[PDB]
Amino acid sequence: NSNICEVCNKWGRLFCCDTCPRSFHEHCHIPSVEANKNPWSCIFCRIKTIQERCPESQSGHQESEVLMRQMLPEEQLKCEFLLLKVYCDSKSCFFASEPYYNREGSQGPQKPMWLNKVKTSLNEQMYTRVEGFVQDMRLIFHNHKEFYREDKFTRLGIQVQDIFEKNFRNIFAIQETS
Ligand SMILES: [Zn+2]
Ligand SMILES: [Zn+2]
Ligand SMILES: [Zn+2]
Repeated sequence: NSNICEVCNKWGRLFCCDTCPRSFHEHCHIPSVEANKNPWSCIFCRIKTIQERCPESQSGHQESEVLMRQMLPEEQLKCEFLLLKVYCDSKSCFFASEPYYNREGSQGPQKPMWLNKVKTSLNEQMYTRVEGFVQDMRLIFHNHKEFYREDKFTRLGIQVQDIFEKNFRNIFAIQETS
């Protein structure tokens, strides 16, 4: 197995996947690395299994149909994985914890949102459809773009949204278009 966390790229107290060489800090993995379970298979492995059991799941889908899906176990897992792929980018640090807003010429968003809040919401089974998770994720970046206006820091929102959207299209097998 790797000697660094797959998500934050640091060493430390690492839990190793039994079916692939990745490793994780306990609370870097999503869901948090399970107490017992021998063998243990990481979320990467669990997602690859879904695909392998239903190869047709990789055919193109319309975003509108994906969003309306209820959060059954496989969709819960897919949203957990997509959230983890965003934490995998170091620029996620800016969006992880609860933000505050005091900038001359701007007013804070009406509905603040952040990664750790989305993480808690998934853990608590608060989303009933894929749409709820996706709307909170996109709200993170939209709030950022609106608040930072012409400051060049707006770009961090565009960058991390791009990581979210590429991973959304991959994980939920969105039909490719120009
Ligand atoms: Zn880590
Ligand atoms: Zn694995
Ligand atoms: Zn099948």
